[PDB]
Amino acid sequence: MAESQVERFTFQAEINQLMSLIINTFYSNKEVFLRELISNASDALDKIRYQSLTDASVLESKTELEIKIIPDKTAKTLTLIDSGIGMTKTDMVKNLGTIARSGTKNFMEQLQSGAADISMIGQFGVGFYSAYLVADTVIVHSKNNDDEQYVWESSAGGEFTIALDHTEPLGRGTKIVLHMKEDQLDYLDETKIKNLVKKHSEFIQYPISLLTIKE
Ligand SMILES: Nc1ncnc2c1ncn2[C@@H]1O[C@H](COP(=O)(O)OP(=O)(O)O)[C@@H](O)[C@H]1O
Ligand SMILES: [Mg+2]
Repeated sequence: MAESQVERFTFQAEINQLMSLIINTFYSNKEVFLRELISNASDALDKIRYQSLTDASVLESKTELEIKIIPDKTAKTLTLIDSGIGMTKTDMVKNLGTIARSGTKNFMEQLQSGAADISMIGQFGVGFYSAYLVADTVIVHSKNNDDEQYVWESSAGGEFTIALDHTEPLGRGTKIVLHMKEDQLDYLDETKIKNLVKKHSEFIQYPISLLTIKE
C-alpha cells in the first residue's frame, strides 16, 4: 500500500476566470502553448545559470543545462523536461495559481475587446495557463535545490493539488506533462511537433532534445 499526503488549493479568482476562458472558447491557432512551455524552460535555465556564476555549487544536483521534449502518442501526452532552477512547494503554490497577477484581468478584457489575441498571453504574465488550450490536465513535477521533489496537478475546475513526488527523480528542474485533449492530438505528430519546436526555439540558447516515443 502506497500512502500520500495531498494538499488541495483554490486558484485565485481571476486566474480561475482566465482558465475557464481558455478552456471554454474556440481558438483557431493554439501554437502559443508550445512557445510558452519553451520560454518558461529557458527562463528557468537562465535563472540557475546566472546563480551558478556567483555560486558554482548550485549545479551539482544536475550538471547539464538542457531541454527535452517528449511527444507520446500512445499516452496522449506531451512532456517537457528542463534542468532549470526548479520550484519548491511554496514556489509552486505562489507561482502556479494562488497569487494574483496584475496582467490577468487586463488580458481577459483585451481578449474580449479584440485588442489582444491568445498568442499574446505571455506578455501579460500568465503564459503558463496557455497549456489548457491543448490539455485537459497539466501535471508539473519540480525539484529545486532547496526542497524535495513535488508534483502539482490541475484539470482546472477551480482547484489544484500538490503532493510529494515519488516518481523518477529529476535531480533538478521541472517536468511538465500535458494530457492532450482529443481534438488536439495532432500536436503529437512527429513532423508537426518537430517543426513547431524549431519555429519556437530560434533564440533559445540551450540544447533541445526531441524524443519521439513509439510502442
Ligand atoms: N519550467 C519552469 N521552471 C521553473 N519555474 C517555472 C517553470 N514554468 C513556470 N514556472 C514558474 O511559474 C511562473 C508563471 O509562468 P508564466 O505564467 O509563464 O509567467 P512568466 O513567465 O511571465 O513569469 C514563472 O514566473 C515561474 O516562476
Ligand atoms: Mg512564462
